[PDB]
Amino acid sequence: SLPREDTVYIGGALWGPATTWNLYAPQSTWGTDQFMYLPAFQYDLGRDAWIPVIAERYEFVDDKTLRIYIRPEARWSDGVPITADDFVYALELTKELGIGPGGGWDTYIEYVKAVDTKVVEFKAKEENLNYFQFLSYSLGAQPMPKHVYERIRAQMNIKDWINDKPEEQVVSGPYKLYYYDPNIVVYQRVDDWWGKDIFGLPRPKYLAHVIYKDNPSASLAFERGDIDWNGLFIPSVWELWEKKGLPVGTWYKKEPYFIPDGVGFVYVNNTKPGLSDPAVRKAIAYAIPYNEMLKKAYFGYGSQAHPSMVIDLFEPYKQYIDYELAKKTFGTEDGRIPFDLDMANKILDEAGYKKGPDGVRVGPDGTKLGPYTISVPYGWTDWMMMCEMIAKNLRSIGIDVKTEFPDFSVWADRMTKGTFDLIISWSVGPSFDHPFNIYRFVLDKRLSKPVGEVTWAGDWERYDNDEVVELLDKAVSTLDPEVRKQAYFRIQQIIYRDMPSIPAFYTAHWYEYSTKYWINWPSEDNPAWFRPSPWHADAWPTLFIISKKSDPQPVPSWLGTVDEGGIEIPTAKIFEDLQKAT
Ligand SMILES: OC[C@H]1O[C@@H](O[C@H]2[C@H](O)[C@@H](O)[C@H](O[C@H]3[C@H](O)[C@@H](O)[C@H](O[C@H]4[C@H](O)[C@@H](O)[C@H](O[C@H]5[C@H](O)[C@@H](O)[C@H](O)O[C@@H]5CO)O[C@@H]4CO)O[C@@H]3CO)O[C@@H]2CO)[C@H](O)[C@@H](O)[C@@H]1O
Repeated sequence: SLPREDTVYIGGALWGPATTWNLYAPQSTWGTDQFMYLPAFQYDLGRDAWIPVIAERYEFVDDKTLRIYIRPEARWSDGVPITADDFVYALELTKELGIGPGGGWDTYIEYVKAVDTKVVEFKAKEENLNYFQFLSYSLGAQPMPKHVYERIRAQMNIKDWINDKPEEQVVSGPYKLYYYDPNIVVYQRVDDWWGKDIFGLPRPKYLAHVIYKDNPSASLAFERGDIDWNGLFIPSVWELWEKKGLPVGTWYKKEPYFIPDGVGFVYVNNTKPGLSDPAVRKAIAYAIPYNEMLKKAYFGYGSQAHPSMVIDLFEPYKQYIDYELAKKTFGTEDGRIPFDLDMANKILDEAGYKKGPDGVRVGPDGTKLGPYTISVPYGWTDWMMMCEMIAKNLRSIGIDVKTEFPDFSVWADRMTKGTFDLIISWSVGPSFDHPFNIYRFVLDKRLSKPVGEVTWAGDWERYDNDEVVELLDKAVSTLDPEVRKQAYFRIQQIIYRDMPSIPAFYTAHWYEYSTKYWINWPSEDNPAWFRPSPWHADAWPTLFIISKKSDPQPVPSWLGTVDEGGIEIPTAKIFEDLQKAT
């Protein structure tokens, strides 16, 4: 049905059935955030700069008051101008519903206000001034169509709205839904997209994602040429081009093949009996076979995470790690947690957990350490294998854990609602505000929700610590890096004490491409965009960079900093402007 040469087929981004195209619903479908609803500015991790997208510029009124100027051209796909009211609406709705884009904004932002039709004003909250969050929530603000949502709300509960009618869909991005069924989701380019003159059009007319059940089936499709843009775990991926002579590639031609995405955690639900004990969580950390599982299950595609949660793959981040503390605590050369069952057993012994007749430990208050599950989505074979290795080792120390692999949608439900025991899941990655971003996402009770209520905003494990809140509130009250560092250092002490959840490995930014129909994919040799994975929040520029093999097009002129000839604003410039405005 779809013209092959005008379609990008995608793998590894959509797992389980389509759900909704509504960012205020408990679940939405891959492609909704990525391609349908764009931000004011798009952060460019690769260049540490910001693309003015829906916004054309900003101006600091003072260091705590930021105006964002919406492009005159920015217009919803139904013809209605994108206006400041749309920005206010999106954030106020998220606050009202307790779910939706920009969760947590009202903690660090005093107000968002429409000061003119095309001018939004954001004011930082002074009591707990945080310059990083001020910038994140403002520059990265996503508008949502007020005139559409107020309509839906008169008809039904917004949380129940599916938004699955292609003709009726109102979007700010260059794609909208075209067709879906239990086996596929397809998006079609919006040819009269508001951004067509400033950004050009993305090259593919259709984005199609067949819903594969597992990694092997998606891999089989990729090998035969039926997937152009892949975000999959693939065993021995180099064999695809080395041995099988396929026209496929990755970011790196050599080991490790993938750039890093962020931090993969073993999340441990703090609300569960047994798992609520810091001692038990610490024992679990020592029982994970880091090296062996990353070699065998993960094919060396990523390495062990530092327990500080800081991504030490990047030199500039190391200054934020208290290495002496980590080394002292864990007894290793760099402060990484060793795989040490003797230690895991000792920790449990000293916390008064004694093995019963069935070999499962029982605490002093009579709490048995099990039964528990460790769970990841069905078909995610690398994580599944990890889970088996972890579960076996936990069983050996007297924590009764068995693996369970439900459909993605069910897994996500249990994760977001905090009804899981153990899971492997993602967190956040490198960014201008790292590692504040990861402490905020993983440790901040303010982003969590009660057990039974969905949160995608953070703290799935329902960790609850008020000192961490205080530290986050003061960490960026000034831009002095020492203030930041000292807060991070104390947070690290708290992490090692409480083991709220376990940073385990640096997740791979899964990204493979076929050059059969589509060329000029980003890579080490063509590093045009540093977040090209099809599931990544920030993937969209990839679609403007590639072109048809039979109709090659030039590099987008807007990529690059202003000084280089593009339109991107370096982060340093934004901070300069902020400081100027004091
Ligand atoms: O290796 C195992 C397995 O991987 C399958 O590829 C996985 C990959 O491993 C995961 O890392 C990748 O995780 C990304 C998710 O796909 C994506 O949905 C999640 O998008 C974030 C987004 O970054 C964030 O901005 C969005 O914040 C909003 C919150 O949702 C709201 O709660 C809050 O209120 O408002 C903000 C908006 O301001 O949240 C979403 C959801 O977390 O980003 C993840 C990390 O990049 O997922 C891939 C699967 O799709 C691979 O396919 C298998 O082959 C392999 O076995």
